[PDB]
Amino acid sequence: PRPRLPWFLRTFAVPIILAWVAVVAILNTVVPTLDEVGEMRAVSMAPNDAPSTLAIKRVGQVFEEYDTSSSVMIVLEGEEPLGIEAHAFYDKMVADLRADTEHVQHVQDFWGDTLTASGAQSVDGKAAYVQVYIAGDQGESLANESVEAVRKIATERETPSGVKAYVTGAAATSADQRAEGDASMKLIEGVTFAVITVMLLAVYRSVITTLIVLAMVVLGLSGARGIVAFLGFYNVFGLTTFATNMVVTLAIAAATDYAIFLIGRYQEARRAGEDRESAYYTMFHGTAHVVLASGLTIAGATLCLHFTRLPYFQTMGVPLAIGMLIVVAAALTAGPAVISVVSRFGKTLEPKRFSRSPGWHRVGTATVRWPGAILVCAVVAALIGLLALPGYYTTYDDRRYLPDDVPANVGYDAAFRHFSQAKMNPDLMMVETDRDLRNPADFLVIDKIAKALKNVHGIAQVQTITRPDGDPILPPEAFETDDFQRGMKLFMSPDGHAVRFTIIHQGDPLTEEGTARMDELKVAAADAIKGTPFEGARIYLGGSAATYNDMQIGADYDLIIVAASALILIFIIMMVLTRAVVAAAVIVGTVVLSLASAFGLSVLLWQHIVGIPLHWMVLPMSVIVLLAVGADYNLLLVSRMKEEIHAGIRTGIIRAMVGTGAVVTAAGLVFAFTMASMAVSSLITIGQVGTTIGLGLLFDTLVVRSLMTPSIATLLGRWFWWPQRV
Repeated sequence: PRPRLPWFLRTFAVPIILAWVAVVAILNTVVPTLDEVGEMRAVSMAPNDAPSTLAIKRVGQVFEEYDTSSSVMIVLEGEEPLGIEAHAFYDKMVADLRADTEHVQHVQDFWGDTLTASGAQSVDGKAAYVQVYIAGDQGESLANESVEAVRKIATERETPSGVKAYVTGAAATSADQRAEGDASMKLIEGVTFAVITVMLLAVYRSVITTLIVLAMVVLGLSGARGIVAFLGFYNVFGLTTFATNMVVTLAIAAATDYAIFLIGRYQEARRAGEDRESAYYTMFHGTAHVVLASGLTIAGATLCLHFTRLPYFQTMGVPLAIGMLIVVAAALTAGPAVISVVSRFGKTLEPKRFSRSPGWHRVGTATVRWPGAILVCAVVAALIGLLALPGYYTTYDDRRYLPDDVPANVGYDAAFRHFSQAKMNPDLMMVETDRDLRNPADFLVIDKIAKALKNVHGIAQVQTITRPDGDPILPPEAFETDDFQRGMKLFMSPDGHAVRFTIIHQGDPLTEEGTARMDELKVAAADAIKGTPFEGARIYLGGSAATYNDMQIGADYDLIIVAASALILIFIIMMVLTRAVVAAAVIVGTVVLSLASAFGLSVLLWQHIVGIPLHWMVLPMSVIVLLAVGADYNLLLVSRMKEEIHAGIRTGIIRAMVGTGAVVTAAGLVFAFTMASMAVSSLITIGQVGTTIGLGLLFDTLVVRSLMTPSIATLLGRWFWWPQRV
């Protein structure tokens, strides 16, 4: 009277294993490697409706210069002040850049014209910079290719002695970030596998069992990689560095956890005295639903990213869910098949300890005897991490999160050695009318607008037609001058319908004060256009500061939406499986409390020890994984409690603690260490995400699963399983 599903998985184990291996091999061989697919299918990091991107694109369209939103700055640095040779080299480089229309779309030559030459040259005179609008939006593969082409054009040429060109900028930073993440993914995988091997040898103390678990992990990881790369290659969805790295790490960790659960339950059945066939059937009956529910929870939590606004999270959503589904399918079908096939030979999967752990029994007895005090202590420990909130802050520049030898970092270092960050991050503001503004009164009004913008606090320079370098030059004889005509061509649209101001903020515009300055600039422009024929003009404001403001707004909204959706979906899944509202609520609440400790530990590790503030993407990525895995562990505990409750509530809790003590502890340690192994990446954002998830899962395994959940269960008693009667 064996159930049909485990019987089928056991009788046809060899065909199932062969089919899984063949499918995974086909997926990997037919389509290129995941790194190449991610490079080809990289997506822009800014939403198409972002105000900054729209403003920059509108400026490009109006002036008939470009249709992109990505600009890289080429900085010429010299050991001696630049002169005739440097100018000739710069002119040749500009001509070559303009020749390559495939990648370069516009070159804002300001050092060339004597009208704005002083603006583009450093105070010491040993350096200069030129902005280049390149094809493709920041982040996508076309932008990376354009950055590489610009860098090749600038560096690979005959340069004057002591003069070097560096291609810095936000687009270059994103390209180098993607390159570093893709490069470090291999090292992440290697270190993760080494850590997993060490942990498995420690847990099982058997080389054969470790090899079996490693084989299952390799199968699951390879399947997830193959399907993700296959779908990405055929343009089903976009991919990012974070998406690929998290797919790989989560696949490895989830496969290892599922294998640990199955093998631990099988070995517990063996220790109970059941034969190998009966042990396998007991293992399946006791862990198949738990593994399926845990995988569905992880997949749904990851899929919740798909309903965000920022392109990175949204593009990360679907691939993670698909990969988790593949890992679960492999674990529930190839898992038991491998276990049966292996256990049919010698003393392979038979346990070596053949003894119980008095520590877990003692912990269970203590938790049952004194639930209130243990619960209070666990809650206090979880909420201690809230102390990191007052000191918590984030930065948006990615220079800190990349290695110094990175070309973008070298360019930024040279620029900051010779220029200020405000100049390297100018803010563009276009005022567009439906008439021609090439009349002296309109120029007076434009100068008034520029003065209004300068009056705003933290506004260092306002370059425009009336202020080519920020210093004002108005008879028509001024118009008759050729330099004024060139300035009009540079700062006004070909038809004269629009005028663009370049605003350099005092200090650093990439701050909260910078956002306030942006808002005040919009207000000042609106005030200036009042009462003038410019009243109907539309105002667009783009740049690095506006882009980072949009990123901040999107990050906040995405964090809120992701947290809410993940909580609701996980609660629904746990309610469906456990058939108890109170149990699911307890699981979700305990993991939510663990989240605060996770955040506190991560902030303490990175801000106050390493010295690098958490990236603006770490928390939304880490929240879903922490919630899913903590819910899975509490689900294991609750499921075993439901199985053992027939002997009594407290006796059932103690038996659940004993049975699922070592297995879930080993699984949690393995998952936490696999996540923490991402810290080896050169990209520091991925390391922060991995360390945050690892710390959170360590706290959940040590405190939440062991103490908080059993204490809450004991205190609730019969009400823990409401509404179903016990």
